[PDB]
Amino acid sequence: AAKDVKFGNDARVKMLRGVNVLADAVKVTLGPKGRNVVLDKSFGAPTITKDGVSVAREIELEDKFENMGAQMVKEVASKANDAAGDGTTTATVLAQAIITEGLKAVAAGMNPMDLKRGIDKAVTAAVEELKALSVPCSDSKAIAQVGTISANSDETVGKLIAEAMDKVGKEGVITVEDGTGLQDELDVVEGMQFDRGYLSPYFINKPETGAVELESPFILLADKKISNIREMLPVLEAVAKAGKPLLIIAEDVEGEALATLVVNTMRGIVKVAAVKAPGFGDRRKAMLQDIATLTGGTVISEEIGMELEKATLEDLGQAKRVVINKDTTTIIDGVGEEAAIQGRVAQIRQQIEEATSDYDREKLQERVAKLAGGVAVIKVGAATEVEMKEKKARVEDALHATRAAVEEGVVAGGGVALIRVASKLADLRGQNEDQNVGIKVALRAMEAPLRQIVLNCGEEPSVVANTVKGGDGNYGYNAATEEYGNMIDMGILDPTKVTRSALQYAASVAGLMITTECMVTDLP
Amino acid sequence: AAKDVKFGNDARVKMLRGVNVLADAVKVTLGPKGRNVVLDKSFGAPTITKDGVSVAREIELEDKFENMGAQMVKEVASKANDAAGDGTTTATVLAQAIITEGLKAVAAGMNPMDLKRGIDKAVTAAVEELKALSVPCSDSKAIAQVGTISANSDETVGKLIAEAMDKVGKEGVITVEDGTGLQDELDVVEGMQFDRGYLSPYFINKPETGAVELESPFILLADKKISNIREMLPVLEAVAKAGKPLLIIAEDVEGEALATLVVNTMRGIVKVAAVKAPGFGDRRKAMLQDIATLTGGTVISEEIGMELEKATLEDLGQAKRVVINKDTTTIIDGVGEEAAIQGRVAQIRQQIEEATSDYDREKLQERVAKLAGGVAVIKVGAATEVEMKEKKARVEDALHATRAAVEEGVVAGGGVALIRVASKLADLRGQNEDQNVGIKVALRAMEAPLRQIVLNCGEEPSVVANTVKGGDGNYGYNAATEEYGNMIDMGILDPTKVTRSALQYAASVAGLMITTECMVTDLP
Amino acid sequence: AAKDVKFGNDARVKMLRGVNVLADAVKVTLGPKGRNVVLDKSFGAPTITKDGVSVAREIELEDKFENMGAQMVKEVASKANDAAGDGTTTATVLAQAIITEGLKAVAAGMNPMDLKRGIDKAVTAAVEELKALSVPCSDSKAIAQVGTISANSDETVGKLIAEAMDKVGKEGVITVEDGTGLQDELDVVEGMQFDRGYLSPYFINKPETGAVELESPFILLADKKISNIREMLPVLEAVAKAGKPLLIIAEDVEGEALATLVVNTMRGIVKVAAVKAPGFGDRRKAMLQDIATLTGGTVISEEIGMELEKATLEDLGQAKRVVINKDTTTIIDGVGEEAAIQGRVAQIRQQIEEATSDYDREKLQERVAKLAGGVAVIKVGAATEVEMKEKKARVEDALHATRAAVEEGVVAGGGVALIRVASKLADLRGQNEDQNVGIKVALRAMEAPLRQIVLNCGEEPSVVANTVKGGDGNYGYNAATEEYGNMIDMGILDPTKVTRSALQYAASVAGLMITTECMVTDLP
Ligand SMILES: Nc1ncnc2c1ncn2[C@@H]1O[C@H](COP(=O)(O)OP(=O)(O)O)[C@@H](O)[C@H]1O
Ligand SMILES: Nc1ncnc2c1ncn2[C@@H]1O[C@H](COP(=O)(O)OP(=O)(O)O)[C@@H](O)[C@H]1O
Ligand SMILES: Nc1ncnc2c1ncn2[C@@H]1O[C@H](COP(=O)(O)OP(=O)(O)O)[C@@H](O)[C@H]1O
Ligand code: BEF
Ligand code: BEF
Ligand code: BEF
Ligand SMILES: [K+]
Ligand SMILES: [K+]
Ligand SMILES: [K+]
Ligand SMILES: [Mg+2]
Ligand SMILES: [Mg+2]
Ligand SMILES: [Mg+2]
Repeated sequence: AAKDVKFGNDARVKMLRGVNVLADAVKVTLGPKGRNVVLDKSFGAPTITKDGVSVAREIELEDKFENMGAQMVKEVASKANDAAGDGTTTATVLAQAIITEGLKAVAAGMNPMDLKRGIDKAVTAAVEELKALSVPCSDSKAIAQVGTISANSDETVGKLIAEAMDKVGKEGVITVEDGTGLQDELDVVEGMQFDRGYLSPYFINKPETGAVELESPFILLADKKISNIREMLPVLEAVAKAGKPLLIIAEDVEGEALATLVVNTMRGIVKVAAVKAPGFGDRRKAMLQDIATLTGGTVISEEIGMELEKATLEDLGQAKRVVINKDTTTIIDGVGEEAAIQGRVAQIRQQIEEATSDYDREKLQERVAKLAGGVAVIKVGAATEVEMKEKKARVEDALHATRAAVEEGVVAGGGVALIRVASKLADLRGQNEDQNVGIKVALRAMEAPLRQIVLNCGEEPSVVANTVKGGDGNYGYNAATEEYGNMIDMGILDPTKVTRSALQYAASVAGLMITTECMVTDLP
Repeated sequence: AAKDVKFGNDARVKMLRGVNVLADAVKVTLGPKGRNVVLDKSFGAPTITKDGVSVAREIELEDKFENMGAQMVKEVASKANDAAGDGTTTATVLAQAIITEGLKAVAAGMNPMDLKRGIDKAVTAAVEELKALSVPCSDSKAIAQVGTISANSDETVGKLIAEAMDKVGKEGVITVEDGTGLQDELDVVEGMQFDRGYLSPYFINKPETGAVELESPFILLADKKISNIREMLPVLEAVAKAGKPLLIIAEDVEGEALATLVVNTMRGIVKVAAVKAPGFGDRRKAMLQDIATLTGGTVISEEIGMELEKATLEDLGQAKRVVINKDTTTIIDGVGEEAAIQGRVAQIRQQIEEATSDYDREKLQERVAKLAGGVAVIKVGAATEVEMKEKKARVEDALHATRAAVEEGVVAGGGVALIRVASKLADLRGQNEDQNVGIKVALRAMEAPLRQIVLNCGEEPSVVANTVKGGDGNYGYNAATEEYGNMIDMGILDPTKVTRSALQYAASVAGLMITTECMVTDLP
Repeated sequence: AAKDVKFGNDARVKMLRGVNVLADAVKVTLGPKGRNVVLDKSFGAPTITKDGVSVAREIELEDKFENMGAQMVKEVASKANDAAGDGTTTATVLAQAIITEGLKAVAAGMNPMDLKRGIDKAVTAAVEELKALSVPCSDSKAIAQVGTISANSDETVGKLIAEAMDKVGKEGVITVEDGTGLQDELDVVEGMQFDRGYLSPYFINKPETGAVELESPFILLADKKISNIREMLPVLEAVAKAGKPLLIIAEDVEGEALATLVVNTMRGIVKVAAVKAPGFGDRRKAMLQDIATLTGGTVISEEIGMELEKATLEDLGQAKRVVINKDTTTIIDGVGEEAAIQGRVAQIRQQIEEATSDYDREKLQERVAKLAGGVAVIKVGAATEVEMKEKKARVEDALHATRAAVEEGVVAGGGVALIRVASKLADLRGQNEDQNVGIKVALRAMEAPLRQIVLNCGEEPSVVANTVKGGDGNYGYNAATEEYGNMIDMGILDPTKVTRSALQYAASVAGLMITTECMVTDLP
């Protein structure tokens, strides 16, 4: 199709206009005194959000060159959300500041590539300084502070997240889902549990709770389909001689076998419960092997070279309790040696180290948690649906921030750490004068987040910026209280990883955006 | 698609305009002197309604920012209708008042988040005060008063609902359906009845009434499809030896078996009637087990491990009377031990405590009522169809309000209880001045429902408001007679749950709406 | 459909306008101080590129005659990219210069065909001069310099490419793919490796690394689907007698055979691994024969006249080590006589000499590299996706330029070699005055690339051009440092093939475009 071509300063002006539109929409949500943005939805009611990436993903402009600018700058927030899960608004603010200063430098006659090289050098030095400035975050009080700050200063969210992270451990998994009441609740499950219930309600022996309960059972792990009871007679006779319950986990069990088992259950010969194997395909085999290692049994598969009729008691696993209901089966205190379990989790860790997509990493981490740690679920409580969505977003942000802080440490919040780094980088020089101008551009842009935080509070950004720059260490400005003090003492903590990622992504996109000379897009 | 972005006060003004349009449409229907709204229908005649949620669901605006405001405020009425079934107009009025006062406070330079926090604190305190202010509603006179008030002061509706609730009991179910005459009628069914008639008109032994009547029969409950008569010969012979009728409840019965049964019926060997089992799938099995527990019999199923030919007299249930017609089968005075029925209803209650959707809860409640309570149907009478729909809506509103009042108690009506609570909360303070302003905003908005009720009557809302505030206790204004007096003595009662829910939902939505700074929507 | 027809000067003016639009878009990216062009994408974010052909392929104009001019001049860049992979911007600049000067000559009253003949003669003489002016490029320092220059002066890219070329050899293959980190990495694989993993995870004997490792195995190469183990019994017995592992490469292996093999593996009877044969169709057979020649075995096929049951130890290949994992199989140090390997690579070389499409040529090259050389992969590191794409394009350009420089030598860069050639051709004369004017047009156009390079730097092209023309040899202008000196000493090298190809293609298109008199296109 026919194209429209713009050259030089006209193209740069249109690009800056689009960048400014997107950044102005995003930046009103930054800090403890930021506000919400209402986003229209074609299907349903509008959503009200304080998240930078959610606002950024909805912005599209009528003018095509301004739209090109906005689409270019949207990638900063997208990448920050993908990487750290937090700090998208800060990244957008940094990108806009760099783009504006660099365009000013280009309009005065500077070489764009040298400016880009200077910006890259300054950002590398800043990343080194941030790494040197970090402190470990291991105590639960610091984790609670990080979660509170990341959830727009909500103490309950931070306390709940700290409790969940303490209970579940280091190898566990925490997820957030919608609740039903008005208060947040935490449900932590220890051991192995999968979303499979009994295949027949007649297996229930405790009708008061509507659940199947078995004490010290046998576990028959079959990686096959059981349809004819003839394959099951020998082991059934053996367990009847033993006199303890049996739990059969199979891919599926047919009607004749169900009828035989429910007949044998209530008649008193044997106590039997049957459920379906979790997962589909190779992952189902992996979960079956995990259960076998946990309970100390062996999976009966055709592909390995054994048949069901030849099974013995040694092949069956064992546990201490089994609780089954309509939806979930939990194995409690399965007898297994720590050597095999540790080997299995080490294998799954090595598998995690060689996987690409995040979904597969999440599934493997869930498996590791089921083997070694625990699983926690946080149910968010709210009166309405818009409130529920907003609070769920805040809780997820706090969860991501706590993970990042635990893995990489914390720095002073409120934009203070970036200012300290920029002050520490005041002697850095490049190869020529344009590279020095680029370094100065990056150092100036490093003060934008604090200025925006103060501007959102209704104060004067230049005065607060000068007062903070006059200090040293963790001295900073509390925007919620409007007071100066030690950032660490008042609990305004930022994870180091979030700050570093925001800086790197913003610089990477803005450096390329500065070097533009021509624009090609479709005609209106 | 391309987006339109508005910032700050322009966005807030447009949102307030949309909110005002929706609230102005809704509020004309509030109180004893509210009026009706005609809603156009694409398929058919227009509907005339006084319901707040019905009006709110139909409002959509041409301007997109005002439409976002209206769509946001619609959720209050939707949530109130879902929760209590009544009090949607009051919730909409409260939400509009909070939004207006909060936008005024924001325009003067207050921090929206602190205003929202103050509003939340005031609403929590108000909920506590309302709980402390409630009184029990157990007598039938108070229930009749509540039903009369909720049906727009219709004494016949309240009296009918009180009679139905007294006859049916605590565990029963009352439904409202269209009638045929000009008068409302109440039909109560005691015992077990399901919507299945006889499978052959030749079973009729009393052609005067066109129905099958059996005195002290046997009940054969088979969870299977009967096609060949050979399965049924032994029990038929045994019943013929016994000499009293038999009722066969099965999934279905084939033509050969029907022919054999109708041949044996009039020839005098045995008295037999056959009907289909109610329900489809698991619920059919649940109802079969319920009938088995009620009549003291056993269900003949293959999946449990028994066959029909091996049935004896023990497996057959017993009753005192069975009446069957074209459409319904009723079992009167089934012979069962109270322990089994109480256990079964306890199991179904525990199942109700673990259900999510309202349909499943309603079905379980109907089953519990069939086991223990009764079932009532109210047929509404009206000359035309618009009148029919209007009166049916009013009766449903009264039914929901009586349920809420029975479960949680009643307070003074006419907006008096909210005024008393706001007076009790006059000393509440927050953390800073913006939170105090938010508390004051909530307390001021708590007087809106009475002001709107009086304004609809054509009186002066400020004078009545001051006079009511000068009183104490249940002193209030009777808008129907234009007099002052004790609200409780005059029968103007509001359920506590409706008032509390309206307050909570209105606050939850309005607090978020106050904190908006930017709006993003599609271009016109 | 109806046509629009233009004659003479109007048509030539419109065509020149379209040429100028495309060339102005392209030329802003030329040289060390060129800038980037943002190209809009219908599906996704815009791409930022410094490549001439990428910009040229996106240009289409609303006016149909100008569009005809642009479409005509786009073929120069397309052909240069197809031929050398580099030098598209230089070719576009040369074509525009020739077109402009030739149109000026035509407008003064000269015969276009004689001008075209003079241009052709000058270009032939220039190609001869460039061939005489080239010097060999064999040392790694010169290759690194060429790669650095072609990657827009990135020393790391040039060093990495030189290392890869040294490690892999002359007959190897180097590819560029997306990385995951922020730094470029090089992975070189020696021997034969194909993208096939094991057919069963139970073959694994080293669970620590999750891989199958076999020391001094036998290799069974069969172009057949194995389903029944009965065909495989004799060779399995024989290798069990031998006592060394066996690797089975087949088209596919059925489930019964997998079960038998996995049962025999862990039981200590024999050590067996099985994978699928790489490729589909004739190429699969070629790869099987290549593996057979490498390992010294024979392929079992029905089409040659042998059966699997009759196989012996002589038919089985041998190797030193075999490593198999989820995705790749690697045969390390297969025992084979160099005579057969050399014959096979000579056969594939002769096949390469008689193939048309680039896909077949590159596949044959990969096969030759697997037989004799190595395979290297360069993973590009970048923070974002736009940066990733830009850097990947630069690395690919450097790779193509290094290949061209190795095969045909290098000349002075910066547009100096063309100027020297034009100076050497100052005595060339044609048959008549129009041909002399055409020769002068070509000689004048040969100075355009340096002028554009200097203009992009913000300097004065005429002054630099005169200063360079006043010199001799490799004297030139360094546009990065704004200094004069020896082109070769400061490492500004251009491959001879790229320069010659750009000149030839630009002349070929521009000569035809000069001779236009009438234009026929569709009505608007
Ligand atoms: N009380 C406070 N005083 C000063 N700065 C704060 C305070 N609370 C939070 N901040 C700062 O505000 C920022 C919060 O940004 P936020 O709105 O979450 O956007 P994002 O995290 O996506 O950049 C953090 O960098 C934090 O350092
Ligand atoms: N006679 C009366 N005098 C004063 N207030 C009344 C009288 N009758 C009803 N009301 C009040 O009017 C309100 C009923 O409003 P209604 O139109 O049913 O809307 P909603 O959907 O909010 O229930 C109740 O809060 C009740 O207290
Ligand atoms: N430092 C330098 N000084 C002068 N000329 C240079 C320098 N670096 C590169 N060049 C010249 O710039 C040209 C590179 O142009 P480029 O943008 O790659 O377009 P093309 O597609 O024609 O290769 C080469 O011909 C090279 O001779
Ligand atoms: F808006 Be940021 F991601 F907290
Ligand atoms: F109009 Be409300 F629901 F009584
Ligand atoms: F733009 Be050229 F192909 F380096
Ligand atoms: K934000
Ligand atoms: K109403
Ligand atoms: K270029
Ligand atoms: Mg955040
Ligand atoms: Mg009502
Ligand atoms: Mg190049």
